[PDB]
Amino acid sequence: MEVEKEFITDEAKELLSKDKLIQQAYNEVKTSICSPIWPATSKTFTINNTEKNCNGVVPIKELCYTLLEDTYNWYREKPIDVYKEFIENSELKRVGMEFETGNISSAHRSMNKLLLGLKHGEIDLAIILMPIKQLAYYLTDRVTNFEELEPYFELTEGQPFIFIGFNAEAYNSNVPLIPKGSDGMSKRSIKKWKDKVENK
Amino acid sequence: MEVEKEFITDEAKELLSKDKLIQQAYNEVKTSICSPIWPATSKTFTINNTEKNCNGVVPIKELCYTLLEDTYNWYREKPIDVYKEFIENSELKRVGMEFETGNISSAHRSMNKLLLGLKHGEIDLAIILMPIKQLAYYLTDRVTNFEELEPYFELTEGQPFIFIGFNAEAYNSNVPLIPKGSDGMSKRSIKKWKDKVENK
Repeated sequence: MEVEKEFITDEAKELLSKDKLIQQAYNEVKTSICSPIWPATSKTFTINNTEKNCNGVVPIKELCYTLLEDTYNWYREKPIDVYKEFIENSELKRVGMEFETGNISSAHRSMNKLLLGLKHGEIDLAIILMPIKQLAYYLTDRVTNFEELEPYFELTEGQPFIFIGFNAEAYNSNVPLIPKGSDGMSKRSIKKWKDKVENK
Repeated sequence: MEVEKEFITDEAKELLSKDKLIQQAYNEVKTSICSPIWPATSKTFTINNTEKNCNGVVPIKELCYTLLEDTYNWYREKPIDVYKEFIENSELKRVGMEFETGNISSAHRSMNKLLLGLKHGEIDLAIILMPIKQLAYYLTDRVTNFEELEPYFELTEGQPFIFIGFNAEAYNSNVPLIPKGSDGMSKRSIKKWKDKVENK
């Protein structure tokens, strides 16, 4: 998968350029979102482009969260979806991230949830992942996209915040469809997918 | 109807205490939300309390917006629901307001929409109206409430923002139910209701 667009506030830029461990959490997020491949036998992520809204997006989020959890030791649910916690220079630091699979109103609620966590000092950096419009077009109906929330990234200024817009590497009607729903893929299937991603 | 809870940022407080015409727009909003009465023959607002979620809320919003429009010369749709525009000391000033009838995610999107309008200088003050939890309990299923959005009022600090939580004056199972939906009441019915509210 590719990171095609990215928005980083000035405060996140300063924080990344001076905090190694925060820079690391961010690197792990970028890697977990670039790593998905499809089909599982492949080394690129190709999305089936037969019709609008034909693919699910939840399986992608589950895969992403699983890599962070299993490979990178991130925790799930703080109610921030996933976060990394660690001591650095005698201080506990937390990074929070959410992968948006809901509609635009959902994305607003998610952004504000992180913004409040930041204001209260519960997290030191917030990251949101969203598919860009081009990809979202072939993803399930509900799902919002990076460009739709973009006019509002400005509301995070003054706080360490990063928005990442991902895209598939290719679009073809010759690969299978990604299943829809929370149960689109079992944990056994996500873990098998994760292994292929990691060559195991 | 009663204004039972209210949140005003420090910046709204300063602005109200030094800008007469903004103070006036605010007074007109408070009056339009206190004015609803039910049934139409009554002088208080009594809400039917037979079951949870039995009453509609959209008719109340339509009535409120109609008083502001017809009696107070506010405009509808700028896409801020209603706003008042006026020249004061050789400057164009705008006040924007939204009456929340959607769910909590909706309320977040609405708050952010106003927050961005404020940052860009498109409006000078933002106001949001929401029913308090006690009332919301007897309102339609979708509708969010003041207390649910409350933890987030803090995100508006630094900007002129006001949140108003309204309540019915009485709860009784002997009055009729307020119809649900956008078409719950025709414009003829809302205007007839408005006249009773205004004694005409």
